[PDB]
Amino acid sequence: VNPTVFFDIAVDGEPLGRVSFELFADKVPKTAENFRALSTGEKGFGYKGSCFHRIIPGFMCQGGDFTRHNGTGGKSIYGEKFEDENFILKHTGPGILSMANAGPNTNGSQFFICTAKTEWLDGKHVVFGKVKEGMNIVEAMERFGSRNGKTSKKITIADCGQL
Repeated sequence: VNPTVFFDIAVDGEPLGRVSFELFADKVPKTAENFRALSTGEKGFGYKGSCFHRIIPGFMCQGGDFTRHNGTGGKSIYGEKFEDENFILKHTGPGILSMANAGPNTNGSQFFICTAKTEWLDGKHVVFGKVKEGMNIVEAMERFGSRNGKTSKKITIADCGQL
């Protein structure tokens, strides 16, 4: 009964594969709903066509800036920002989905998928989902990243929605 959403990933326009996510609406319903709605586009804006602007192998993939495509933008379905809902869930290993932010209570649309255990983020970033299928596609995404985060090819969300 937790929702599952998918991203279809492309590399320089060429399909790579699909990664689906379980969203923990039972624990962080407000945060889960923001990501779900941005994935379906039902409010008139969202993730479809946006890029992953920062990929650091052995750490994480960051995306969700659909307004400036570079980490400075994005917005939530609740307004420009919203609060840290809770910190019940921890960054326990690869596949964790967690909100990017710029201080307390500044969640927007940007998120990251962890590709490592990142315990130092506990209590500072809201964990709200996990990769359910296609972790191999995330691992293939990593290979286009670099130490400073710049990607060698353009990694986009070609399609997305709810399963």
